[PDB]
Amino acid sequence: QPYDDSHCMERAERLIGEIKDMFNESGKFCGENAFERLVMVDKVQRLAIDRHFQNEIAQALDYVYRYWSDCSRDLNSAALGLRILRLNRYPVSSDVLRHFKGNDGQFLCPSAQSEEEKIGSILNLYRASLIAFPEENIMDEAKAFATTYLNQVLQNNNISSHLSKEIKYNLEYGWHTNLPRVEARNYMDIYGENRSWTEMGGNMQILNLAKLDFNIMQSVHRLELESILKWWKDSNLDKVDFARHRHVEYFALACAYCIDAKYYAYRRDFAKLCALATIVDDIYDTYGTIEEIKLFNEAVKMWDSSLPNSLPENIKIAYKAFHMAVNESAEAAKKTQGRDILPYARKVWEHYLIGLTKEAEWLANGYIPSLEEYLENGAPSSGYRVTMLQPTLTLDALLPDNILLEMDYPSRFNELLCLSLRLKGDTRTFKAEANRGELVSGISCYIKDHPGSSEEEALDYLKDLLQKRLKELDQEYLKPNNVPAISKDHAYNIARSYQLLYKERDIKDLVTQILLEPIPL
Repeated sequence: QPYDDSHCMERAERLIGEIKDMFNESGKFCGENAFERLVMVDKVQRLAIDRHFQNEIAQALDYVYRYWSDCSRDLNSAALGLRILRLNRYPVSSDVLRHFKGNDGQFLCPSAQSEEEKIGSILNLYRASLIAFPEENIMDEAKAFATTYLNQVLQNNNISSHLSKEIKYNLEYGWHTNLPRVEARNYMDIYGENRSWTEMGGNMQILNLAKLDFNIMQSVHRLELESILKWWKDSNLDKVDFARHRHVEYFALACAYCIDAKYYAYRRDFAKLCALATIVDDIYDTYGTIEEIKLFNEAVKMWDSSLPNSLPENIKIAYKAFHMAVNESAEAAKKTQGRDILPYARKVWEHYLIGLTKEAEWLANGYIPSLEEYLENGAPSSGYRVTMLQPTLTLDALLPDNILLEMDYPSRFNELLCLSLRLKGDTRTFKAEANRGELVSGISCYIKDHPGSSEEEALDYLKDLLQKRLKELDQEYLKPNNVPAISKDHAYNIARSYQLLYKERDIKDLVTQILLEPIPL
């Protein structure tokens, strides 16, 4: 070969083998070691190295599932198993937690447990409650109780430094405003600074593989970021007065869950298509008059390679970049998907523009829709779907058209994915431009439906509706069907990356963590 494997990577591949032997020495140990096999899954999953151990993990989780009563003996293993089995699509019930709710809605830990072990149990209780399905009250009560308990634990400063870093990370990021490698980065420090944890047999090999894998794959992403920066110069987008370097942020977002080197097209196309979606949303919402938005829709209906030369320089080259990007994305998708997907692709992009046009009509005509109408059109106008479809199609997973309908529009899955983007955006208290100063908005449509409602009552409703819709989204996402799980996982992690992105808008910190700063070894 012209390039031999780096020494970091050889070390990592060795550790992968030693850790597989750890799974298989766990499975070869007879007797219900169910909790010991679940704890190993936990470690490799929090550290976002689970892709190297998918067989070992499925075996261990099948064991954990088969002896699920033997493994819910106390609050901590009940919660730890509830979260991991549910996220890995096993059909477990949150009922197992009602067994630990006594009077006044406290949750009980084994009394033989030390104060750090009780916080361990309440931490897993907190983390389990975050993946709630609709109409599971115990999740709401578990979250309520564990938030209070963990906050009081911090207000007492009689806590080790690593346990405190774990409580604050878990309370700050939760689940929906979070991604796999963001958790991994935090747990590398949380585990690493725990002497008793790093001394347990095999734990230092897991932490070391985690650090090696973060760094090895970060240098691939960083090599790939160079093609994105080249495209931004070549596409001439760097001349568009109304486009930020958001393309690096989006690339970083994709890298925090789409990790493998083979998936370079997913990360690139997510970065490009999501940057161009923003630029389009700016052409339609602010710049561009009614005339030019019409010619844009026209060019996209016909799929012209360019615009009419008489149009502004800003928009004419925004269009050309868009046209080239959608084409190249569709091409890579043809490579894996085994079929021509540019027809399908283009129709997705028209539905996005249809949605953006409708909102500019509303603004043009002084029209204030109802919330039901606003959220119905606000799904395609959120832009969610155009940033997810084409990149997901470039993944090695085959999605025939009659499978794609279960994941894309018009499925309940895509609708809830779009709604999360839309509602999170419409509940933002700290967007610089502010939403109080726009005619059509989730806030002002709730107030047309409820005359006399303040902007406060409205915002509370939309925040709580976002919570209801995310529980439906989690249930839909984790519901068995014919879609390959890796496709659903990427679509779902696009939605989380927007929740995260809005939370951090500190966004320079995210890109640095994921892309530019390696973790000390």
